[PDB]
Amino acid sequence: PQITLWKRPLVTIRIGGQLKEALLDTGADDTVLEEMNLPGKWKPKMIGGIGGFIKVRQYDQIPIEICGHKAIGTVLVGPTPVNIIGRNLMTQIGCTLNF
Amino acid sequence: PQITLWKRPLVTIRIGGQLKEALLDTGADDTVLEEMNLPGKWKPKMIGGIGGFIKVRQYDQIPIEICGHKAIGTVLVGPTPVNIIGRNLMTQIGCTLNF
Ligand SMILES: CC(C)CN(C[C@@H](O)[C@H](Cc1ccccc1)NC(=O)O[C@H]1CO[C@H]2OCC[C@H]21)S(=O)(=O)c1ccc(N)cc1
Repeated sequence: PQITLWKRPLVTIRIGGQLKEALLDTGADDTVLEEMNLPGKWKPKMIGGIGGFIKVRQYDQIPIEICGHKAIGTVLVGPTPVNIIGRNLMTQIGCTLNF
Repeated sequence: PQITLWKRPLVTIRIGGQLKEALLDTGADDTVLEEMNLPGKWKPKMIGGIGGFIKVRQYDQIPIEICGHKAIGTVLVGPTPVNIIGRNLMTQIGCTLNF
């Protein structure tokens, strides 16, 4: 689809058979989701945002379906103000900015 | 143009005598620029992201040129680590997300 920006670009995602709302975030290198359980091994990591650094759990090769478009990649789980889909996954689903 | 998300979507913006590199950021409601001493009335605000909040100065009706495209609107100014072009000005230069 084409998504305009007068409203937040919130989309429904599917991850582990759960439906969640996430923000398509072109300013985010990484995908960061609110606290949730994901299976498999994870690595402790730290990332920085506008307000400082947080601790996250890094899960690799996680499938997420974003508006029915399939991605498989790295998901960070931790204290984010909102679920955000970053460039790592937006690139996989073919997302570009256009003006 | 079409801006790839393989890399951070940095573009050149102008605000007065200053040329800056700024992210086209769909996850940012409002434009926030690195510390600079703009003229005019402003109001204090706190904006929040990953890591917590920063204090900013909200200036209204500030003209900014984004890759040659004219915009005018709210510009938040404060100790952000990166210059961010938010939705408020992206809409004005015709910017959509597409996949
Ligand atoms: C988290 C969002 C809901 C809001 N953020 C915009 C976001 O695009 C920032 C924009 C951003 C970018 C770099 C540094 C600080 C903020 N990105 C960000 O935190 O991404 C993190 C996840 O991937 C990593 O890559 C970049 C930092 C990490 S925000 O910067 O906090 C923000 C909040 C409010 C406004 N008005 C403007 C910006």
